[PDB]
Amino acid sequence: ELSKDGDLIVSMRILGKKRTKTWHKGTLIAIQTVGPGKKYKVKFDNKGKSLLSGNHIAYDYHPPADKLYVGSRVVAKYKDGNQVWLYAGIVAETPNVKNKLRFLIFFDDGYASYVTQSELYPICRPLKKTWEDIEDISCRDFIEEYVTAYPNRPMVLLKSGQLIKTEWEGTWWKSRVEEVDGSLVRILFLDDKRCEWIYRGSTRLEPMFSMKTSS
Amino acid sequence: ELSKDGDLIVSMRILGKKRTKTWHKGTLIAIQTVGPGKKYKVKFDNKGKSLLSGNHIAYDYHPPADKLYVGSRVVAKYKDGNQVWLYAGIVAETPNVKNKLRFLIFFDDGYASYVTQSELYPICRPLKKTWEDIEDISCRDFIEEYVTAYPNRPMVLLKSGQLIKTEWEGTWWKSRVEEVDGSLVRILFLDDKRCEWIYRGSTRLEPMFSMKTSS
Ligand SMILES: CN1C[C@H](Nc2nc3cc[nH]c3c(=O)n2C)C[C@H](c2ccc(OCc3ccccc3)cc2)C1
Ligand SMILES: CN1C[C@H](Nc2nc3cc[nH]c3c(=O)n2C)C[C@H](c2ccc(OCc3ccccc3)cc2)C1
Repeated sequence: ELSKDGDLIVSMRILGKKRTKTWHKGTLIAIQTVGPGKKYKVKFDNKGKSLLSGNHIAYDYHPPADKLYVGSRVVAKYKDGNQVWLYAGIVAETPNVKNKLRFLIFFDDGYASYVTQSELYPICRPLKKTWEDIEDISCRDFIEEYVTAYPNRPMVLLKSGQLIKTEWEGTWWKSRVEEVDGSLVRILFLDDKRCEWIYRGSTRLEPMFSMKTSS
Repeated sequence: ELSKDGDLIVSMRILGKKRTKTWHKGTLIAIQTVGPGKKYKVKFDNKGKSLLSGNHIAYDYHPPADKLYVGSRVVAKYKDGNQVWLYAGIVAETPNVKNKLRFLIFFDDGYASYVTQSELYPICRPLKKTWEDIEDISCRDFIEEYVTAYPNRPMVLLKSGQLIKTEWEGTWWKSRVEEVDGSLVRILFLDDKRCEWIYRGSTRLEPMFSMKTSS
């Protein structure tokens, strides 16, 4: 019965992670010391309840930009064009001139986007190695390499109109570069017209795959 | 050790459910008896492998319409911005005049959409009570009630431009009916301009939340 743990305190507003892997607002209604660490009981605003580890709760405020760094464990807004969801990720880039003063987020499922400071929430008790709670092993391993090598970031230069092969579902596909935005490129898959924003250091882009397998 | 279980045959193309709850093409590489039933080993096209229950694999073909019914357990195409994913659900409506010859799908996460016959795949070994493998209990219970009562479906009649309260994250929001499509309405949330398709029998729509209470 930990009524408090640092600035965590029962009755506070909080975000908690659900089994959809999206994050939702609620109230912290209990803290319990249990075996090695602590667990946080959240009552979500839709009345659901969950007992969560400290890396599965986030503060209901936007961190000051000067408290974030490459590797920071965050919850960020994800937008499909009509709906908005909150999903966990890693800060891959902080605001700078070339990225038009945005944060690049690497989400736990492998997606990447640029967001603003007002679209982020800090996870309360992230693991010492921030990537170690990423479920997708290929994503986890990529983040570990990326944060460890930062700022050494191999990327490929692409231009609008350029024709390249892009990976999807374990095979290569004919694709076209539609647009470049900072460290991201918008790829059109020519066969079925899906579009995707992809990190320019991703080995899903054949030139990066190659530039990295160049022997 | 089996090479065949009915028309599940080692080497066949298949869809398998991953931990993202999306479904992905692969090959059936093994059939194993483990404990009381069978498991199906799938090698995904990206070379990952999973040992899956029969309700977590689907055939890689579109079922004949008129072999689908209300309650059928299916995998359906979902549009996520400019991306397309496969996700499990239940058939809520079969093609008719009112729905412009489409299938209404109630997805396992509570979303609903109309799809065509070429956007569906049949799950290989669904449970006889097909909803019983839905993880979200509120969703599971809704589907059980819906299928049991079908065709008797309380729904509210809405028209484009109508202003109503719609529930989201446990509170009620000023919203507007933008469009009616069969048993779905497209709701604009006026505060933040999110848009969402919602079933006209959902108690997230204030008028339905009251029609139900009135009964
Ligand atoms: C960050 N990811 C992004 C993902 N998109 C995406 N990922 C990748 C990866 C490589 N490429 C791409 C790509 O192109 N995209 C477009 C959608 C994903 C998501 C997950 C659950 C959910 O659940 C919604 C929900 C439903 C019911 C109740 C609560 C929540 C909604 C969205 C979040
Ligand atoms: C069917 N549901 C629909 C859901 N949308 C949605 N649901 C609800 C529920 C009430 N309302 C709404 C609403 O408005 N929406 C818009 C997105 C959800 C999804 C899940 C995972 C995923 O993962 C993508 C992925 C990423 C990396 C690797 C593999 C896969 C992509 C999409 C699927």
